[PDB]
Amino acid sequence: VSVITSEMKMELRMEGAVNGHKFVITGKGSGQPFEGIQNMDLTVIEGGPLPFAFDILTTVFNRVFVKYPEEIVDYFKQSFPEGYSWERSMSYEDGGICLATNNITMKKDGSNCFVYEIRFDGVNFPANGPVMQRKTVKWEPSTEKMYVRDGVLKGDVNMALLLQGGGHYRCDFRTTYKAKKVVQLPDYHFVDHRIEITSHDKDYNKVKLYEHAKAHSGLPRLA
Amino acid sequence: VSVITSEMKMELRMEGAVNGHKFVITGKGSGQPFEGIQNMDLTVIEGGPLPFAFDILTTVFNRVFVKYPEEIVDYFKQSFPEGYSWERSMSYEDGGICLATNNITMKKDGSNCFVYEIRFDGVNFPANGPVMQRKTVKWEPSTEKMYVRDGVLKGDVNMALLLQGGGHYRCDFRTTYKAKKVVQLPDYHFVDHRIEITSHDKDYNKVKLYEHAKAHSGLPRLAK
Ligand SMILES: [Mg+2]
Ligand SMILES: [Mg+2]
Ligand code: NA
Ligand code: NA
Repeated sequence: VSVITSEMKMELRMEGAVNGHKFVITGKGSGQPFEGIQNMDLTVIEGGPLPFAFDILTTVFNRVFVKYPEEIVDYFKQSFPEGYSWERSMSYEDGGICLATNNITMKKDGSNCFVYEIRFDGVNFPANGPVMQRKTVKWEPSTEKMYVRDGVLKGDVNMALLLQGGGHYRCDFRTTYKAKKVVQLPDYHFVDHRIEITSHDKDYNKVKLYEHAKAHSGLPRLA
Repeated sequence: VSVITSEMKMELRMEGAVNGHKFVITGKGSGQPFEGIQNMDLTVIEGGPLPFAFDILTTVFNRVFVKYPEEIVDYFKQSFPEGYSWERSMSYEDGGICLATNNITMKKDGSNCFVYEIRFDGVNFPANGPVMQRKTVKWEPSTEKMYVRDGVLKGDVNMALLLQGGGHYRCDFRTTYKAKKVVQLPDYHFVDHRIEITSHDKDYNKVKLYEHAKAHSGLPRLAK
């Protein structure tokens, strides 16, 4: 049985470092779990102005916000109220790499609100690279491949940051999702994503985010 | 000019998390920079008993402790007293991966003491893997390849953890060393290493570490 409802909020706190630069970011928002859409506002409270592209952080700021077809098992909506946590490695093509974790829980006061505890760490970003030089434009939409591995769920996705001077900067995501309780495991499937920074101030101390995501079973064999 | 001396101590604090498990470790020791040997004692002050193999942390607990021949430029001994920092990605063959940073400075009192500020983070280690199951024996000795890249120094090394059930568990290190001041840059070279946990209690809350390292320019082209 799922305790998820049509309108739910989320509050989060991210603590991290990129190339040794520490920072803390908090955020709050709301989303529609069954429609796979969500929005939130982020605030850099420590470490601002960030010397790296804010885009490397956006996919860290919850797969519960995915419209899952009735025929596909929803690993995430089943996990609450206890929740789940996830770990992820984000390997960029120029050697830069980031690791992140998010422990997601649900308030039991009936406020239909998620709480995220996030850690983000990145190293080896070249000084003249698009991340440290903040030359990224956005993440392109993507299709994450979901598959079970040793009782837990893995999600792999080929990501790409569109660059200001044109062209793309690739990053490979390897995420492991871990439900805090026993839930039904899904068969191999996909989750299409489209994340966007809808608004931000000059130094990205204030950022508005939006994401639309929908799960599916791939292209039908019949045209 | 180098301010490095024969006998120097080091104090450190490591804060980190592995698969979401937080921990804090402090340590203190002493070493001989010119001889490339050092020893230290570590204490887990938070997060114990660690649920993962302590070995994944040992190479994070200073390339100043390397015997450098006179012919090879020593990027590290040149950097002090200001010091240097390093960043590293440690990619294991089963998908597990750790990132670490170490900011190294020298005491402000002439006590010949280094101070390390360390952050360690690892994720994606399989529950049944040698790290989470603590089936590692030790790191095998290694040879790190040092090369300059965009004004800073890179060090890449093929590492391997000997496992209890025999066989090895490979990890590829990618380190970037950044001097806090302008120093002379070295030509491509190598640093041989041999790190070992010389003593530890049952749950590794207390650990004694030793490392011997020496730089060189590779095998001579002429045999004999
Ligand atoms: Mg922008
Ligand atoms: Mg042992
Ligand atoms: Na399914
Ligand atoms: Na040299």
